[PDB]
Amino acid sequence: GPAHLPYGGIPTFARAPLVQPDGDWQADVAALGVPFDIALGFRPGARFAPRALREASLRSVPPFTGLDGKTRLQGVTFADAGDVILPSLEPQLAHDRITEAARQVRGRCRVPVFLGGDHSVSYPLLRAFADVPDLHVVQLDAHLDFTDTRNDTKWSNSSPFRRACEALPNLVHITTVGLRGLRFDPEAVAAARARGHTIIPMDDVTADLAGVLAQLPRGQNVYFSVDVDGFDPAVIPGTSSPEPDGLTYAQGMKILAAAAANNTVVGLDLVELAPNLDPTGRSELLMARLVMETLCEVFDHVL
Amino acid sequence: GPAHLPYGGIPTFARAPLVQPDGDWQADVAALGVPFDIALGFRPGARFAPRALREASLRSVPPFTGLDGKTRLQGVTFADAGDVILPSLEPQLAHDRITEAARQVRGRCRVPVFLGGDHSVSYPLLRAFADVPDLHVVQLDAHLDFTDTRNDTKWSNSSPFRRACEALPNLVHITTVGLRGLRFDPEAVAAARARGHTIIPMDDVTADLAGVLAQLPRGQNVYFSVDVDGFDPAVIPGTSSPEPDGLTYAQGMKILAAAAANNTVVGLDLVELAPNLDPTGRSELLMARLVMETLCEVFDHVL
Amino acid sequence: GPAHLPYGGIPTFARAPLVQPDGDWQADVAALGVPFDIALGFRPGARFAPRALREASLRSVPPFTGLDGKTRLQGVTFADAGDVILPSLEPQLAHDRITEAARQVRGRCRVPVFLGGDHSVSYPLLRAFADVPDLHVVQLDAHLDFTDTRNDTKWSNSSPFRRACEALPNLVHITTVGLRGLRFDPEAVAAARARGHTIIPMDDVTADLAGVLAQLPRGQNVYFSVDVDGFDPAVIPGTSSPEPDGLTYAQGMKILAAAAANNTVVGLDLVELAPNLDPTGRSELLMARLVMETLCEVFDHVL
Amino acid sequence: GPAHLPYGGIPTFARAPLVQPDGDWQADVAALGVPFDIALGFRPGARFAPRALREASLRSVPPFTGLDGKTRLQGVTFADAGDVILPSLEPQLAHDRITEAARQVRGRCRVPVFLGGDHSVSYPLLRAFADVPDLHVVQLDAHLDFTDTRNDTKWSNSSPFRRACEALPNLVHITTVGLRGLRFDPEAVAAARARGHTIIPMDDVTADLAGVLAQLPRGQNVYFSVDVDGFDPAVIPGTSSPEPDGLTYAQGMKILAAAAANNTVVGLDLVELAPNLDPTGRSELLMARLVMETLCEVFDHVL
Amino acid sequence: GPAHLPYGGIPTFARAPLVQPDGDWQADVAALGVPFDIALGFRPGARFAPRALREASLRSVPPFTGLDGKTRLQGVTFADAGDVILPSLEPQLAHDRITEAARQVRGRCRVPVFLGGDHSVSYPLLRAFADVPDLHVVQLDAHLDFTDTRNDTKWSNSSPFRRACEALPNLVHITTVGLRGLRFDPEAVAAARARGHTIIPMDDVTADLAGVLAQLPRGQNVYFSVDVDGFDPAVIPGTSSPEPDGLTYAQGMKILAAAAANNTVVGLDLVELAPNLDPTGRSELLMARLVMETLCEVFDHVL
Amino acid sequence: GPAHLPYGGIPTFARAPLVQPDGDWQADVAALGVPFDIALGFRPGARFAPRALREASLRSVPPFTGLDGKTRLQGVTFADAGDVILPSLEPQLAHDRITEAARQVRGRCRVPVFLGGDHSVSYPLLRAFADVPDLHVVQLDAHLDFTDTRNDTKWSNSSPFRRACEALPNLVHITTVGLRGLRFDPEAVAAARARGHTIIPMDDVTADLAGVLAQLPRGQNVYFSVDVDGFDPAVIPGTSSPEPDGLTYAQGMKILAAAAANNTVVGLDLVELAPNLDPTGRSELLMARLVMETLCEVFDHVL
Ligand SMILES: [Mn+2]
Ligand SMILES: [Mn+2]
Ligand SMILES: [Mn+2]
Ligand SMILES: [Mn+2]
Ligand SMILES: [Mn+2]
Ligand SMILES: [Mn+2]
Ligand SMILES: [Mn+2]
Ligand SMILES: [Mn+2]
Ligand SMILES: [Mn+2]
Ligand SMILES: [Mn+2]
Ligand SMILES: [Mn+2]
Ligand SMILES: [Mn+2]
Repeated sequence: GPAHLPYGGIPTFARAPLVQPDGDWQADVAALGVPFDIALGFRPGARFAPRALREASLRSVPPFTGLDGKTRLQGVTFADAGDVILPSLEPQLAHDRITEAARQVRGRCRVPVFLGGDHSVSYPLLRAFADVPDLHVVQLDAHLDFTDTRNDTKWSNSSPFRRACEALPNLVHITTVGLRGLRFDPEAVAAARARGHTIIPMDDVTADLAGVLAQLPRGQNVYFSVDVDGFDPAVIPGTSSPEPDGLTYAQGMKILAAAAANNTVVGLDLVELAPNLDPTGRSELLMARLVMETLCEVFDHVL
Repeated sequence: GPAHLPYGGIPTFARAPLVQPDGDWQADVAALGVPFDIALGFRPGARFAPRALREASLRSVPPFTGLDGKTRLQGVTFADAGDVILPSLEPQLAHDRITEAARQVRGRCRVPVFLGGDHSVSYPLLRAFADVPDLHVVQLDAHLDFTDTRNDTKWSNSSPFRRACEALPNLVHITTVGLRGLRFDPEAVAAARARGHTIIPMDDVTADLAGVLAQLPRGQNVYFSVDVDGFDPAVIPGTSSPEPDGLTYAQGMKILAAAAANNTVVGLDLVELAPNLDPTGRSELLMARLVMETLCEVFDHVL
Repeated sequence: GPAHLPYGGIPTFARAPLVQPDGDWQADVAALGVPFDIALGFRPGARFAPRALREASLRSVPPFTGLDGKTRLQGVTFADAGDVILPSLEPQLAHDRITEAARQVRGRCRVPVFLGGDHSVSYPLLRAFADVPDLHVVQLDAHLDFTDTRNDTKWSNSSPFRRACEALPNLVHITTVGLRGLRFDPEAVAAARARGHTIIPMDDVTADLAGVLAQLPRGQNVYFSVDVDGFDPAVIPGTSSPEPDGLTYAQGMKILAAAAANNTVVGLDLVELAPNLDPTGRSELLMARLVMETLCEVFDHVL
Repeated sequence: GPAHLPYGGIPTFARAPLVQPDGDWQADVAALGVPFDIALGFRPGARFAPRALREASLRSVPPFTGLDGKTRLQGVTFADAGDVILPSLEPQLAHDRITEAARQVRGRCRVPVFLGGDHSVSYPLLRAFADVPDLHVVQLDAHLDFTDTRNDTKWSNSSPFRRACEALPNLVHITTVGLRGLRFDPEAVAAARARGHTIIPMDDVTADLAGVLAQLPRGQNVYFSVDVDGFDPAVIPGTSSPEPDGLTYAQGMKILAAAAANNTVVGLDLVELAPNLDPTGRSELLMARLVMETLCEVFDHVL
Repeated sequence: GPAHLPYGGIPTFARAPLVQPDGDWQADVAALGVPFDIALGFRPGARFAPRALREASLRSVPPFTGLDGKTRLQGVTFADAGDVILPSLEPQLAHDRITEAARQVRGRCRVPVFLGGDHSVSYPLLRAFADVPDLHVVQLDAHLDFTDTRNDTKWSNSSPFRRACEALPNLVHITTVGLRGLRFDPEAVAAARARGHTIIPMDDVTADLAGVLAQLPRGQNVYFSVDVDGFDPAVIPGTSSPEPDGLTYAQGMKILAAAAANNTVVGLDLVELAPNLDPTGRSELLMARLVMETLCEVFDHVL
Repeated sequence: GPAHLPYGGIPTFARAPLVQPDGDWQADVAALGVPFDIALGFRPGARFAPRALREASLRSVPPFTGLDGKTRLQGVTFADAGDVILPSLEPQLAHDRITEAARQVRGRCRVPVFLGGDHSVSYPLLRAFADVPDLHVVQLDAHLDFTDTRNDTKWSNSSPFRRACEALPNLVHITTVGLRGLRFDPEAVAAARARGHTIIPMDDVTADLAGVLAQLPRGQNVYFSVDVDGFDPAVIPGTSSPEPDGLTYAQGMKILAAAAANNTVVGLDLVELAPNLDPTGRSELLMARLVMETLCEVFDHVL
């Protein structure tokens, strides 16, 4: 039967069938959107990312046969659980709904994909992984986001991992790659190091990418958290707070690919994408491809 | 329970359930998108209209309780049959697929709603109504679109009604409102008048709206065709070929409301919306509402 | 001496001197910004409105000598009290800071001008007018915004006046002009009416403007709340939720001028402007002028 | 044979042949661009107007057969003399080249069309009409532009007609229609009235259009100067300094149409268009049409 | 004498004199535009590329004297034959129109430059080179475009070279550089390899550029086909289907320079530029320079 | 107490207090804007750079505590002297206005930061340093800008350093880094080499950055002139005339940091930024950070 072109059809992630978080379904991969962006401190727009990512994903429908002739994502079923129904304001309630939906989706698929949304969504998302022993997080980001309080709130996008670690004793380690910028929260940096978290500045990646990959976890349960601002603004300009000299698509993917080949990937979130800030549309196209390519790697090497 | 905000959830028309054109379903209203825009002669973009209209319709989910406290479209069911699976190029094939999908959708609902796409789609769309006795078309448009041949083709968006008439002996009358501009195809104008069509220049709408409403069909089977460029460019700038001094949203709606109150409406199409040409987004927001409001009027006078 | 062009100098409202809300100063008019937009339910951007309005106001620096040769606002002093320092999230805290800043600014000027920010800011702003006997509000808006709860919160931009009335027993009446749209909260409309509020649909403005002006308050203490979406989207497209067929600039100005001529104006807010949604920049340019022209009218008939 | 679509071919005004200002040629209508915008005091962009107007004119290639079957501009020949070769800065030099080019094109056609450029170009342009006895100017503008000095210069866009009158004793009268705004130069207004110029505020057009048309010249030599900001910003947003409540396209055309039919038109300029400020592209499309329609009126009443 | 600034004058490629494809002229270089984009399967806009490239080329008017003092293209004459007059739809007719214009232009210049247009134009363009013995094509592209059928058509932008080869036995080899992405048509890859085509993935360019250059043809008749999406989207975002990690301008230019210095260049096309997808305008500016710089390289080694 | 988010408050550079150039104040660093862009020869917009840079700097408010926990700019005071009041046109008067304001600011701070404005402003800015012995200029630029005459004027942005050298014999040397492009003014290049200026093409930076840094001055009075187009267009697209393959943010900064470490920095200007040409906003965000980071470097090596 004929297939739709990218501009045709209802935009669901990877053109997957639509389902309800608490519905009677099962799939290898399931996507869930979290259109929440009221926690960021600069330019809004990430609330539109889930829809933009779904639309851009229509250019990356699995499976994929590479130039080398190998096919990946063969026999991997997909489902789109829609978006968490968010209230207006009421961050605490939003968090609870996000965690609940994440729990349900996680219990019906092998690898859940969460589409943000500003980075604060990673906190309630991680709460749905409390039963994962020695849970590790591999985070691509220009920022650490391990802050306690910022602008009189505990729920900003600058505090998701700090909030997660205090709510999840099983979250034993975080590896953050791509840090750069003129300013860092000293209390957050100290608190992270105090917990043994691995901080890898973008300088480390540029100097020796092989060494960075060597610093990644091995044989661990890993949750991926990809903040699009970890990538260079020239590559992905569509984000609220860009920082120059970031990861190339290739570098970020190489890192994800490496971790995926040596660990049990329990989930992934893609946050801070701001479609409205990139009229060329390349930001959502490249990031949608990033998610799909990461899944390729995950299923091409899973235990 | 909780309801999605406009920016949340998968965008299906009016948040209706997704169905297959020839699937086992039935509803009062069914939407079908036709993301086809390679027939226009100027600025492309209408291929993205169905999707933009679905997204915009999330701000107009039925039913509607107005300022007067009365509700419209209460109990009226909706379905979104997706988009016609179009080929690349191959206009003839695209036409056949459009007619077939339109037929199947028509037989499963009371009022089908077609989202273009450039105006050329009205031709294959109308072929699905070849069985309607004394079929009348009420067309809102700045242009006549009754041209025989243009730029060496019979399938341009300037010929849909000419192609429709020579193919449908049951299409006995066309009422076109909003015509304006410096250039008009003399052959098309003569041909239209010769077939007994009613041509109402925008000047006449401005001079006396009440008079124009009296020129509309009465007690006939009517198919609505709304070219967004019939509306003033200041109101709806998102379109390929705008013409100054057009219909206000109110005037166009008054015409549709009047016609819907005195005839049996068999279908409606909304064509030529170009989301990419209006960065303010008002064009799609207003046209999604126009479709929903027209439906309110149609179901208010159902016999 | 030489004067800056609109593109030169630091942007302060009406190019007025910068002051602190609780500083030692006095002026006839004082502007205060509230860059808060996390309570709206659709498209963000109003957090940038205060800044855009300041930049745009440089095109409207007082006093003004009209075509007739007369001068308005001669000798009327201005001050820009900057913006309320808002936290991230924490709506209740934001509300408290807004009310405190408003009180301070009110106590140091004759007419305070508040630049939003989504419409939810009108609630904390009004709390600063608790000592105004029989306070009346003249509201220009496409929406009523008198809803109790919406999307599980009491602080959305759809509830500012409901929250205001319950917090301020002195707020005895609201006149809302410009209402239109397919959907209204029946409870909100009925409650407003049951409280004696005056609802004037845009249809009435169109049908008989004189009749509308006749419904405006007389000899009352009036606070002006101008929601830019009250204006037609063709005129002011830069707003989150546009509704077709709205107020022209002239009509809205006639309404404000009429009220300013017969009442004691205690303050004015300009909300819901979304600069990011109008790349032509006409929305902020026209709205900044509206504020300045409104002040011209106010000071022309002050007692 | 086959004709180019609007997006095809080299963009020359009305798709007329290209020629040199001082070349060997003759034509009824000749276009000359003046990409000069360093004299305006706000937002740049008019330097690109000539090009945008040329591109937009491809939508309006003469002749035109209206809905009445009657054809206009039949037999009228067109030519495009390109643009004046302007230096960087050096306004005095730019003016001299503008006048010289204007003189050369004037002597080679019946009706020259000048594409600005900011309004200051009207001055050196008018200097080319020194030999026209009792020259009258019909100016559509939101501003008077009869200022002596502004921001320490005599050459701004606010002084073209002031400069033109003091350099051309044959320029006996000016009728300005569409004036509006909060500020007017009292010295400029007084100076204009002193010379007996006619000032028609936009309110007069709104209150009584017939009274306006009755004030236009009859049987005079007329030069048309159309500042696009005379039109409502909702209709033509692409301009540096928009002012609310202006001329609708139809109103502006009615004025130009009346003057065109009752006088000997010796020239016309279209200034202040800023394509970069209207991403919908409707500003250039509508203004290119205005020029062509004005020409239809001019040659439709030739003696 | 005085010369136009980039925003001045009629935009012709390299500001060259305008000529007709079948006119009496002869130049070393001749540009021909093909504003055709209905064959691509995603985002349209390439029909505007020829015009955008012409305008952008005004920034690179030959000849060019570098920092070293050496001048290039000195004495090399240019001509702009306008654009192929295309019909609406009717791809077959369009193909014929294109081949004919290409034949005419090829016979009047030494090196013809074709401006696309989506990549499907390369096929009818190549048909004009049937008499070139052992024709080789050096293709810069992220995609292979050697597909047989896609979305039910043989004429999409994914099939130009497949169509060219089956119609031109003299087209004995293709070298494609820059390939990348998750998906490749296995049937197309196998068909290209069976014909002995050289496939050079972007990976090899990044791994060893020297080696890639050593793989380029030598002493052959070469036709250059530059798909802008061969370049990294960060550099050239203006294109329908971008793929991350592509050629820098420098790398792509180094490839073209090497091939131009060791072969007899018979022509070149520049396709898939989408000006509407890059509001910064760098895409057209850099791609116009690419054509001019490639020409510098070409004529520096002409025998 | 609480601090403003980036979108909050009046936008002054580094959120520093506003002062008058000749007022009674003193600060370590002082900013002065020069909103002048009528001298460039292509795309306008730089007149808005000073405002965009100030707004963007709110994301880089000092002091800065880095990842290492060390703090820079601690105790270093800032001030914003506003903008030079410029006339319309009248370049010579503007030049004088600029030089005087610059001198006044210089006498009240240690390191002045000048925000352009097209590159021509560097000339009048440098005249303010006529009292500095053996003044050296380190210029980051894609162009040499040492041209005598261009487009019949001596004041274009292509002549600033040429104008400065002939007016300031104390300016004994200029080191330009990042030069690239197809065209260079042989006259300008010769005049520069004659005076012994050091010319470093971008190729040199790419080939051996360490070698470039060894060519920078030591123990000299240095003025930094940073033209944003010296950076790669992919990184900083917001500029009038971009050139492919330029400096990465890191490279440009490495050069600035090296010169600041062993030289007495007397000032710095940031020119040619065009906010209107980069809708993603990254251009102003990155260049504002560049200015701030450069100051960190400067005050880290004060004698
Ligand atoms: Mn983050
Ligand atoms: Mn981040
Ligand atoms: Mn139409
Ligand atoms: Mn139509
Ligand atoms: Mn409101
Ligand atoms: Mn509202
Ligand atoms: Mn004017
Ligand atoms: Mn004007
Ligand atoms: Mn390609
Ligand atoms: Mn290709
Ligand atoms: Mn420069
Ligand atoms: Mn430069």
